[PDB]
Amino acid sequence: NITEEFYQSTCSAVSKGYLSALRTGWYTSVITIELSNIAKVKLIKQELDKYKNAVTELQLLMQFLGFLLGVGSAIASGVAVCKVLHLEGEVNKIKSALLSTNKAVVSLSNGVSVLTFKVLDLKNYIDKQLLPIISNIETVIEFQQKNNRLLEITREFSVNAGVTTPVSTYMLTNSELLSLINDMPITNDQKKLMSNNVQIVRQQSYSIMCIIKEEVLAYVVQLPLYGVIDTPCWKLHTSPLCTTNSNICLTRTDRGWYCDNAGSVSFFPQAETCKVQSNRVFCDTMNSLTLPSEVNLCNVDIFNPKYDCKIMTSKTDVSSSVITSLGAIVSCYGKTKCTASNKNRGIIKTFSNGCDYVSNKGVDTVSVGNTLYYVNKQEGKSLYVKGEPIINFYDPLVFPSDEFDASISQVNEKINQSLAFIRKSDELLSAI
Amino acid sequence: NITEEFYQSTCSAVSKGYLSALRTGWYTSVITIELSNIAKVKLIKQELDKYKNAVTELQLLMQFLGFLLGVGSAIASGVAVCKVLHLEGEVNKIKSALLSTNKAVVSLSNGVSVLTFKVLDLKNYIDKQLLPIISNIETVIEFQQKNNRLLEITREFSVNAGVTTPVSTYMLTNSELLSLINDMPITNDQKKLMSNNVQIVRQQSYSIMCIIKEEVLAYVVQLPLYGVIDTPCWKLHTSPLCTTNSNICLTRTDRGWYCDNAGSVSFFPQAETCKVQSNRVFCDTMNSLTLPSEVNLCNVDIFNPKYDCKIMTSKTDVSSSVITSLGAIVSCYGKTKCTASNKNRGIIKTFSNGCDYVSNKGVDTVSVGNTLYYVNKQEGKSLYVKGEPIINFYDPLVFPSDEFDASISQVNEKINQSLAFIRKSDELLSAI
Amino acid sequence: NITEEFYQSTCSAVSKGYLSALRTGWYTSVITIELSNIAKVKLIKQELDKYKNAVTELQLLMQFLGFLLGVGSAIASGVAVCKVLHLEGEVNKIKSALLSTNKAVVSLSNGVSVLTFKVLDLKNYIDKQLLPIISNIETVIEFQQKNNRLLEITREFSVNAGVTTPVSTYMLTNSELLSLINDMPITNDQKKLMSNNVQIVRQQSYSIMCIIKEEVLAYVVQLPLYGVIDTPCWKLHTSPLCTTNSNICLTRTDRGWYCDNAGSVSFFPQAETCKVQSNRVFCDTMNSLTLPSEVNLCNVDIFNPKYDCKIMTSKTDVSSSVITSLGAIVSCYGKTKCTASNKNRGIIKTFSNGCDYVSNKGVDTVSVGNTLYYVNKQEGKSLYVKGEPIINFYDPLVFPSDEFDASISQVNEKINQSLAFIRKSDELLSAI
Ligand SMILES: CS(=O)(=O)N1CC2(C1)C(=O)N(Cc1nc3cc(Cl)ccc3n1CCCC(F)(F)F)c1ccccc12
Repeated sequence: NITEEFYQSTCSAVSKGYLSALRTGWYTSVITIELSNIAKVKLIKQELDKYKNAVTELQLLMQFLGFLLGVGSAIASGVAVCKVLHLEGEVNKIKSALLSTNKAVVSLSNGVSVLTFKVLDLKNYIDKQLLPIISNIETVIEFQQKNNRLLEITREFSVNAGVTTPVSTYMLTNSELLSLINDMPITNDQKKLMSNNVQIVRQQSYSIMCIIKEEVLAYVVQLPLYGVIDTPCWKLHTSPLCTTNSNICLTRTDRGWYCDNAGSVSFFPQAETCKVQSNRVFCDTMNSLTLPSEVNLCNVDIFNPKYDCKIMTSKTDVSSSVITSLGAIVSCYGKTKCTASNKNRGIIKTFSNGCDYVSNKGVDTVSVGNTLYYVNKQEGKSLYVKGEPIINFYDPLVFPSDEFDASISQVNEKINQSLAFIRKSDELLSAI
Repeated sequence: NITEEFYQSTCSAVSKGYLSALRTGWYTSVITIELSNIAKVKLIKQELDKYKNAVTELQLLMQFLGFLLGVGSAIASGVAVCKVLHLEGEVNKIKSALLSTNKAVVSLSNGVSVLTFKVLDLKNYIDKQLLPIISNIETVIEFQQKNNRLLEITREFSVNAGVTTPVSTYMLTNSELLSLINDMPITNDQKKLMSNNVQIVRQQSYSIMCIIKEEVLAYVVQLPLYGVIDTPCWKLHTSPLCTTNSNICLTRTDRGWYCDNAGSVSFFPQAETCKVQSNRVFCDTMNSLTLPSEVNLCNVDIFNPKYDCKIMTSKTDVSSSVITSLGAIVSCYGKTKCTASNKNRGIIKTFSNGCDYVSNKGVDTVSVGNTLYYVNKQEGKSLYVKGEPIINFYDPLVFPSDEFDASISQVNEKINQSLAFIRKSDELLSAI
Repeated sequence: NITEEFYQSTCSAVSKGYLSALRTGWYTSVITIELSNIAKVKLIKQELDKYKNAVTELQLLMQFLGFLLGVGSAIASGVAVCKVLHLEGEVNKIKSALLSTNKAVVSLSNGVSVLTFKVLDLKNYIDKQLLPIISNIETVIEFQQKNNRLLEITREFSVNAGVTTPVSTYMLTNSELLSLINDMPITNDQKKLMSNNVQIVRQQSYSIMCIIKEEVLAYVVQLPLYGVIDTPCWKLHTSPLCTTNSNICLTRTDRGWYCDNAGSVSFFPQAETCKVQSNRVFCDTMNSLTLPSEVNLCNVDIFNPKYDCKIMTSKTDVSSSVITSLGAIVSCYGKTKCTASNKNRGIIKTFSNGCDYVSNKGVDTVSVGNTLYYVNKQEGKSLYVKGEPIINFYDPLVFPSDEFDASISQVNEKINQSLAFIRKSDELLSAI
């Protein structure tokens, strides 16, 4: 059940009812391809040239508040595992564990247990079916089918400098991926979540070309660990709130995704980086701040004493809309034409200057100036929370503008400083 | 005829002579693939496994001033149509309309008329040519050709979580796209514009994986509607204007594309998002503000009383160049070596400190510091508009710096406030 | 030998020991494909339809401190060469030079010498092997192999509007690319660098669809020229430094890559755009400022008199980490849990409020709040440079905040201005 509340007082809206699936860690697996080290004859010859060129190719290869975020190194974990694979005997240990089976767990020298997977055995095909020789066109066609995956994996690594994301189905098919997922050291809830959202897993994964040695091509596939699942998440949408006379504006800068997480709240300022499937919200904690849960008080009382709500101030009263989960915030200023239109695309509401809102219940589109917006048609209940625009409480003569990284308290203190000087001068001039 | 004017007074240039093609709306079409629900034998078997895996795969899938812009939901319209397709009988209505023909218009339950297109009939091939059985290698090769498009469409949807852009030729071939365009509910000028710029259409379109049901795979292709065409557009290029003594700077922040539109001007602050083909400018109104046409006065008189021109101020006098449509603005400060070189790449001009400009008439490259820039070699006429740099009119002792979201009037008022305090203190101290 | 120093006084770290490979220019080559202008029969027929559709398809196609950077036109050089190819006889001059050989140097009319390369001769295959006619399935399979490259090149150009980057192996194979590199007008050190980093070359190159005329399809491949190689580079990492009481913060804004270059320093503020292979740093001077070499003094003495070090100020004391080349800077404020954990992922250090640092020697991960970071496991020597946090030297009562584009001197002058007013008022009030 998605619900939404629009706060007329602060030109913002919160969409609730979502459930988290946060990427909190990384699981590293090792994917191997076993290789053979070596008219119809002419066709099979150039197909073998493609095989040989691909192998040497990989060998040559082997040789508003976003600014507050930290800086990670997203493939540090997989690169660390890849460095381990270059150590003496480490590849032979994997090649021995996969002689009899195609999937096995190996303990690496650095104290990390990895799943290994042999997804293609070109050694078996070339040595036992091709090295004897053609007579049959079926054999050249068959070789083209077995070789094609290696050729495409090589093409992908070649234009991506050895590191791909999302992980393609050439890197890992869906059968292989679902198989990997079922044996990961993770909870049953995690396996079910990953299996039902395999395309999101692919988008959050990396494939890291690693080593080609002892007739084994190995790459690391770095898959997300979802260590936070099924906690409540909510999306905060914000738009500029201006006077409508010489006008002053403020905007809540804390727009983004929020998810309850381990007694705090994970805040993702770039909402567009999260992926939303139905009511499940996939975000990456690398893109988050960890905030006190009192940050949510900014939605019910922006002047609350427990948390200093973030805002920016300006005098740039331009018109726009923010399309929410269940409706549309409209910031309409100056001479702009701002309307909402219904299922027959007849205008049913004309917005006055100010910040206002409509739900997707009877509205299909909103137009602000020359920009038409389609609203999301997701089912849910929207509530309009009436309130006097807080911009009305500010004296424009002492209003601090061009504040980007500001807050309620910061702005109040500047106002207090400005008023103190005026009161001091009026009394110092009257005494003189 | 492209022309350009450089304004020495404000370190900016306007390139004119372009014609608009603005994406203002969305047209939703439904693309269907009819499916069969079920040595040479071994080759045909695994090709059928690919077909079957692809089908279940899709079923698993089905289960400076940019900060002033609003926030849209770009696939709201297509997703809305896709939700309609999941309603009872809605797929059977499309499957019946396409039994006899491959393209037909269907009226959807939500009151929207859509073009539907059957681009591949795998049902017909598998049921009537493959289900009887091999003898012929031509039949296994033929099946590989018919199956390949489904396999590639599936691969594309798999790494893009069911939503692709640009729309590939696997999603829609050029014949199919040109066919679709010719029957859209659009003017003949729109059809001609789309047909002659099919690669831009592809880049502005979305493919949305929708439903697989009743032996029909359906995706929505969301194509741009160009509701503004052939109006004048112009590109504004801006660069920092600093004193050249302790130095102060300002930069016009309103750089971007401007197009006349419906009595106002659509302003696109991120010029790099628009696509330019010859003199035709493809921008998306989702990425625009709607401004009074008096915004253009900032190019002829930045102090004009009708529109408050936007600027940022600073003390960071670093050197750079802005390559324009027909030349190069050069902001050369401090000790930087700044030059322009001719067709033989001999230096023909050395820039002095300040903001200056050369046209592409005799210049192939400009170098600022260690950065070499190639200038665009588009034919056109450039005009150098002489004028005293406006930064010379500001007293640095009362110049407000670190103003990002500022304007001519805002800066003037801060200057006035600063001067008022100085005049008051000088008179209050003299009386004491 | 990579080394790193952490400056406790300024919450920053410098990673040293890297060597430059800067893209400073562009080399333009012309790549041509010679074309034929014209059950097994049914298979060969539709393969010829693909060939014909691809040809007409291309003919239709032919018809913190980043804000301080300038604006280039990255394909101006290649587009300039392409315009030359449309001039009368210019294509015939290339077609004659490639009749006997597949690679030749041609002097263009604009005074530029280009390497030309015939990578595929479909004219020879269609006219001499296909036009006589099928009997043999080998001939239809052979045609599918020769045609496939043209079909894929066309697909790539179609979804990229005629301009691709990185340059794929369909555009230029690795043999072709390595061949091109060996004959470029460049030093032997450049050839070796390009040949050993072909995947980086591909990522910095453009393919520009140019002309299809006189049975010749031609595209320009624009390859990087690395005119600065083997000079020292260093990476500056910075994180917010706040008091830990009402708190004030500053952050060094000059984070990014720095490379010695021609007596100055090339500064790349968006470090993520550079590519790092082992200790070689590939950056693009289009993404750089050219700075005095005294900018490096900010790392040893941020108050130095020779260069005015850049900082931003604020009151937003939120916690985060910056993962460096050899360790991790941790900015831990408020109630945040901040820890570092060892090879067995046991916590071995808990950070106090403030800015601190660990090396990758005994640490595998750092956690700040709900965000776990893996550190890079690159071998190297880290040095912790102790020093009193410079934020401790500022009186918070006169500290200017919300300064984004600021510097040490700018902040000092604002402080001086604020203190002057307070001292003047205290003396003017005491006299009254
Ligand atoms: C052209 S741009 O798109 O490159 N852009 C960078 C740009 C313009 C911007 O937005 N500001 C507004 C701003 N003032 C700030 C004050 C603090 Cl204390 C903190 C953050 C702040 N910001 C947001 C910047 C954050 C980042 F750029 F990193 F995203 C800003 C101010 C002065 C100079 C240039 C700019």
